[PDB]
Amino acid sequence: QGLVYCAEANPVSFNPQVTTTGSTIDIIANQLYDRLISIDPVTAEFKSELATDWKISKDGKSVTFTLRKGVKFHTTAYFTPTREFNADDVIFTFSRLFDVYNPYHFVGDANYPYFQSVGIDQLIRKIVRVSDHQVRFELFNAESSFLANMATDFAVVLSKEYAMALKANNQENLFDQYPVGTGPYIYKEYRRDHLVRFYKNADYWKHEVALEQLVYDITPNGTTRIAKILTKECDVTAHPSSAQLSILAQRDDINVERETNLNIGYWAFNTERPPFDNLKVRQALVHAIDIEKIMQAVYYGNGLRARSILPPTSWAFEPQKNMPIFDPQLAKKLLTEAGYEKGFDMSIWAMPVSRIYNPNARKMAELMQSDLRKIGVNVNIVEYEWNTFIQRIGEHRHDSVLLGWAADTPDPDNFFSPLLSCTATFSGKNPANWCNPEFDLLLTKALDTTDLNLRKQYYDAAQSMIIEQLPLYPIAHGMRFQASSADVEGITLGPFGAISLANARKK
Repeated sequence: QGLVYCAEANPVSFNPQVTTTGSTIDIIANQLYDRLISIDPVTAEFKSELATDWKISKDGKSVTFTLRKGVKFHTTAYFTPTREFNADDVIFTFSRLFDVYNPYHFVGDANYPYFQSVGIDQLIRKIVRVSDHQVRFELFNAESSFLANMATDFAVVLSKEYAMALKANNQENLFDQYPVGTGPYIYKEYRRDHLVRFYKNADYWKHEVALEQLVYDITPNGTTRIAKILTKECDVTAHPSSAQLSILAQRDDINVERETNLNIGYWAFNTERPPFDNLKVRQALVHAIDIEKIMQAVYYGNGLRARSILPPTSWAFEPQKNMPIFDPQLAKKLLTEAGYEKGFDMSIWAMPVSRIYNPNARKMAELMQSDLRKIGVNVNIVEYEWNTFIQRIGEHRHDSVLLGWAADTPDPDNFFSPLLSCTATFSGKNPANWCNPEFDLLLTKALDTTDLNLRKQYYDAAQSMIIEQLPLYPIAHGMRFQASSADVEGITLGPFGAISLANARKK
């Protein structure tokens, strides 16, 4: 039998390297590929995947991975391996990111957003081929977040043989669209905006794959995904719409999982755009927002009010004594003295699809529209297709935007470096358009040591600065929901990272 997964958006690629969008990763990462290592969701220990062992040198500048033997790349319609996975694949996959000499470095858009955001460039010097199944990464500096970053869904292992084959034909452009991985499922078919079809990898190293067929039904409209699970057109529904959770909860033949998760939903300001470059203005706007009405109207009481950018389950979490309080008269008192008495107009960009950190950006933007009108700020709401939306936010076309982050790892740097750093900004991934080298220095020092007490000192200072400067305003942390037919089991959500159907089965 097969499984049909109702997906909230079209995948932007079949290579996880080129995106930080969860919608795409949820489709491709755990299904077609494996990483070197992963992070246990419960102990947070690193777990062997395609790497069997890993070692960090005394100085933190050399990391040796021992690699699994006997791992086969996919046989697909367009590729058949002549050898198994080895060190050459690791060196190719990862040198593609930092080595301008890698023939694939500039393929596609030449963007590797997660990696550029956390500064691969100033990190990886080379990867030595110590043997057929062992490599050693040489870093320019120690970074205590390094393995965490190597365990993200973006850090999958690719096929060098496939890549070198396509190159021979000058068909490099095909590499990222027609994927070859080592994962539990293999690429079969893709109808743009309509569907993706995968089939079971009979030669999968890790386990005997249960499902024969996996189809993703690309259905951006939230209520339609609900409708499709009800009619059993879909077996699993991504990001179920809050308004319909109660409907699903009553159905005997449907399960809805509800898990805690490291995420943040925020209101980001384009800090390079007047009047939003003015801290007093940013402060004025935040005080106008009825956060407690959002906690109910939007989050349906399922969310946790934000006390810092970090969710309270982050080990570095520290509640900020200076979080703004909802006070509309104070907001007015601040705009004038900014000194926007007649106030001004602004846009709030709102996500078109439900995310863990924000199940209804539209509803949230409408609530804020009402709130701000009252101090005299005239909000217009902007919304586009999810992937288009991300792109135009990366081009900083907005005044402000409702966005957030679903953590890829339980390493706190993951809430900072990929979001608010200068490198993040230069990669078009910082919704606040905020380059603050002073802030970044805190991040670097936190990465200069593995001592957790020291890291948290810097992370403490970082959380405080974000509240002081308000490049963005932490709003809430959501619960991670997923609906599925009671016929399904083995599906993994987790407190971080992308969805996995690696162990899914029916009946």
